[PDB]
Amino acid sequence: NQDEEQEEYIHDLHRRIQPFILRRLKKDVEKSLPSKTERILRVELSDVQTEYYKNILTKNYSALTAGAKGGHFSLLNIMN
DNA sequence: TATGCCCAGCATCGTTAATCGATGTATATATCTGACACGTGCCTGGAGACTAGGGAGTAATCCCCTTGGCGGTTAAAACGCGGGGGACA
Repeated sequence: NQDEEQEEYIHDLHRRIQPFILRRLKKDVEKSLPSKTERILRVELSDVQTEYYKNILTKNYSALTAGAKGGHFSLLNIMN
């Protein structure tokens, strides 16, 4: 928490938490097992996509088509 | 003397014209009532003007409450089948 008490803080947290804790990496049985890997994907927007990336953040053509439902999903659509 | 013949005589029918009166239609006049606008008079309940103060506006922060997402059971909704008893004539 505190910037300069943090050492004081983990002096209390590291010494106490460990017992009832176990931290151990794979570095085991993974030597046989074939390798792990992950790739990201940058996909840019489409045609009908912007329409509903742009119009949805307002109630322009989101209210023209399915306007009755617009109301409940309006926040649903925003950040979730 | 009785019976056909001459000379009036009012009522029968119809038609013309003047007259009192009823009906229909204007036409300018004298009431009837029902006013709505104005001036008469007066009251003050509003308008007009100024003040003083505290409500309410707004802005800045907080933190609680409302919405959300998710997944497990476990009751509830859903369905149908069947036949009885209430609706309806």
